[PDB]
Amino acid sequence: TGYVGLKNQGATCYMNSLLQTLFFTNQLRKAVYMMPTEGDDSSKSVPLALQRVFYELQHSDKPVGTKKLTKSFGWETLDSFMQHDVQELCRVLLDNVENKMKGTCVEGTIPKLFRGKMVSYIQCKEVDYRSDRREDYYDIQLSIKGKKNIFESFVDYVAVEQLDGDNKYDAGEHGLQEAEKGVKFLTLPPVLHLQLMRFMYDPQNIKINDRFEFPEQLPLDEFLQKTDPKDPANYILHAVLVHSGDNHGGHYVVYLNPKGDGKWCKFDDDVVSRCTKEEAIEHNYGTNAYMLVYIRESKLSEVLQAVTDHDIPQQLVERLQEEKRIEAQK
Ligand SMILES: O=C([C@@H]1CCCC[C@H]1c1ccccc1)N1CCC(O)(Cn2cnc3ccccc3c2=O)CC1
Repeated sequence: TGYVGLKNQGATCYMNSLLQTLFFTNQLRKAVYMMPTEGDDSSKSVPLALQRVFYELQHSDKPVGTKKLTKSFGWETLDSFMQHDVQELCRVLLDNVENKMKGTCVEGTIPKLFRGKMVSYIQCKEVDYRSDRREDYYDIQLSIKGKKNIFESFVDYVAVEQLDGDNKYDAGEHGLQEAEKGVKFLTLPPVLHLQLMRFMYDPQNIKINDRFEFPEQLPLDEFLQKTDPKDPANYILHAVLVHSGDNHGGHYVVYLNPKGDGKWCKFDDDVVSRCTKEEAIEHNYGTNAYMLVYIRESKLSEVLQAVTDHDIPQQLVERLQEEKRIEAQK
């Protein structure tokens, strides 16, 4: 494959999986390399740690470690990974980066890549009164219980909810009305991070293992309030984050097609291997997926830009090799 894996150094669960995904987000990798981090602390800085891991993954011929990372962002209790979830670990990661790339030539790259626009609204039935509001999203959680494929989920996500009596809406000025409450998409970011909800709550959490399908190609113009010609919302599956187990244990993996070309690889901790399209997609409908990444067709070449070794500044490169030199002593 040419690509190197991450070391299994404890119960990082999904962290490794996620990291590989961010690594193969090339415009994110480049931008991360451009962060001003010569003044930062070797073990306490998050942004420096993510540089180290990315550099290491690009150059090392030996599985890469991640202890300085987990130390940087301070998840170190016996279950701080078991009890958090991926959107969380992501946010911790991308907000430290968002904010470091600020008054920099690469400022705004995170929003550029991940931010989308929602409009959420309530609307009174009998009496006339409307409440519309814009929200920014960096990821989307989709339900699965009673859903066969992603299309159903999207149709369910934008579905209107009813606010019938006993649960009517406080129009305040206009009293208690029955109301239709819904959400609509204005825009979808270059990179779609969709999470599946396979962990529920307290009927009596439980990992749902119910069959749930998803395509290599995902068309989303129906869900946009306004399509445009000349940039449709057509999306190319890039990565499939997988887990096999229950609410007590399991094993986490990610299937990736890094160059978006449809040549897939499985990343099992320290063991990358080629694999079929079938093993990455269809074989994880339910050993099932819990998060998917899509990139917009029109954006692929700009998101998966080639990354030379010259793209790392030398001040960085010097620094890291130094840290390797010291940390080579018995
Ligand atoms: O590793 C685990 C847990 C760790 C403890 C044991 C179960 C394990 C798990 C859970 C669901 C699927 C696969 C593995 N993960 C990673 C993936 C996810 O984070 C996906 N997600 C993400 N967001 C949600 C938001 C609302 C409702 C449900 C979910 C949900 O299931 C859940 C937790």
